Parts: sequence; C-alpha cells; structure tokens
Amino acid sequence: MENFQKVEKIGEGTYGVVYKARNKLTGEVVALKKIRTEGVPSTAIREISLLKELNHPNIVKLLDVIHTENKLYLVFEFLHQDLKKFMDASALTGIPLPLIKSYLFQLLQGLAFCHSHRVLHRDLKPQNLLINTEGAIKLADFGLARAFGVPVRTYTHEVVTLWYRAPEILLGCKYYSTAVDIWSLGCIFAEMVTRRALFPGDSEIDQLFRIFRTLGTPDEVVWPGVTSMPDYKPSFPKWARQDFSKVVPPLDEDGRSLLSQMLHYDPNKRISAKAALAHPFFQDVTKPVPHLRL
Ligand SMILES: NC(=O)c1cc([N+](=O)[O-])c(N2CCOCC2)cc1NCc1cnc(N)nc1
Repeated sequence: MENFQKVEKIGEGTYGVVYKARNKLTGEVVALKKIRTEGVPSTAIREISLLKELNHPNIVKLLDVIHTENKLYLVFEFLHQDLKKFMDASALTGIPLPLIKSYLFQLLQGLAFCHSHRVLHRDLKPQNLLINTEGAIKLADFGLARAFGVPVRTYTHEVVTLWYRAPEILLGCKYYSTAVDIWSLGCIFAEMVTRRALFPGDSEIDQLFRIFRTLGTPDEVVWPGVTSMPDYKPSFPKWARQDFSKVVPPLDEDGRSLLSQMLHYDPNKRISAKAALAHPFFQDVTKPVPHLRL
C-alpha cells in the first residue's frame, strides 16, 4: 500500500500475494496479505474482523483488516520461517524428537484455544505453521476458510494441497467439526517424525484411497454413518488396516498411541485438542530452540 514499504515478497498465498512490509509510521515489520471478485462480501469482512479478537501466543496475530479502495488486505504479525521450509532444511537429520514434541504441544494449545471459541482452521498444513528463533510455533490463517472458502487452485493457479484433508471432508460432509483440524495436525505430526508426507494424494480420490490403504477402508463398525456419506460409494475397494509400528517408525508407543487417536475415522471419536494435551506423550515435554539460519 502507501503506509507500508514492501520489503520483499514472502510468497504466493492461497488467496493472494503475501509481502513482508514495514509500517512506515510505527516501524513495525509485518506480513501483508492481498486477498482476491466484485466488491468483497460484507459478510466476510464482519467475520474476519471478528478474528482480531482471537489472540493467543500460538496464533499468528491479525493486526488489521483493510477494505478501502475495494480491495482486501490483512495485516499479520511476521515470523521468519514456516514449518514446510524448516522440515525441508531438516530432512537430512530430521527434527529432534524433543522439538517435534514441543511444536505439537504448542500447536495443540493453539487449537484448544481457537476451538474453545468455536473457530476452526479447516486447512492446516506445514506452510501455515510459522516459527521463530525462540522455539515458538504459531498457527496462521485460522478462520479464513470459513470467510473465503478453500479453492481448488490459488490465485496463481497452483493446486491447493489435499494431503492434510480429513476424510469426512473428502466424503462430502457439509458440516465440519473441530475434528478436521486434529486430523490435519496428526498428518503433520507423522510427517515431522518420518520426514515424508503421510498421505500425499494428487486428486481427491487418490487422497481418500491413500488414507484407506493405510488405515483400512472404513465401515459402519469403525465409523457409524459412513456408508451414508454424500460421496461414499459401495464400490470403494476394501483395504485392510496397517499396523502403526509400520506407519511412523520409529516413534515410541506414547507417540503412536496419540497419533492413532488423532487419526480415528469417526470425527466424534477423534481426540480433542484439550484431551490430547493431557496425553502421556507430553509427560516429558520441553521447549528446545531450533537451529534457525536466517
Ligand atoms: N505471517 C507471516 O510472517 C507469514 C505469512 C505467510 N503467509 O501469509 O502465507 C507465509 N507464507 C508461507 C509459505 O507460503 C508463502 C507465504 C509466511 C510467513 N512467514 C514465514 C516466512 C517468512 N519469510 C519467508 N521467506 N518464508 C516464510
């Protein structure tokens, strides 16, 4: 804009370009997101504005919402790195378990907070989990999906990833629950441990079938109501469930136990963020600092 000197393009967001910028008047450095098209839904602005009050140490702070000139800009707290990039950079040796645990623990605290205020993310992924040199990790873009919806392609035509999508969404459920975020976080947890995406689908059916091939094709015993879902087909192949010891080796039993609860098929059975914070996996949790080269 005019009150902000663009320092650099941080990246291409799912809704528009994102710039690192300096507030010319207060000198603060922030992240500036330009969102998408003929006027901007007034319903969206009321909803987004509401998010300015959703403040927590593990949630990227929304500093301002600007509509003027009939364009939509969101100003956010700035963090130097995202988890996707950090994982790529840690691929050779992997992120130390104490750091994975600390990150998961903080992420769950952030989810527990938003969920307690009835705000869902809906599109969690490594790219929107931001980290700093102090060992903190924060969730970015909470609540935006509800306001703008999640597109197939971003403004740049890039394909939005389906890797972290909960199965109830893939099966066509119209109503999402907080459980969809726990699923996504479980997939990210598995990816930090193994250094390979858990379910890297490249289409909705491929994503769904990758889940089925690992966790078993769901049925009425494990997921009451599943055969009645909108996109469920009796013709889906029936795959047997695999053992977790084979899915996220060499994670220990506390870790495997927690992950299994975060990946339950039935959204109602899936562990809540609050209950996950009490899981024995976090008994020895600590707050290490990452080796961050900026
Ligand atoms: N709020 C923020 O500070 C922030 C926002 C977004 N965003 O609004 O999307 C973002 N993206 C994540 C990857 O997709 C591109 C944009 C990254 C951010 N920060 C970490 C970071 C800073 N610089 C560089 N080069 N890479 C990462």
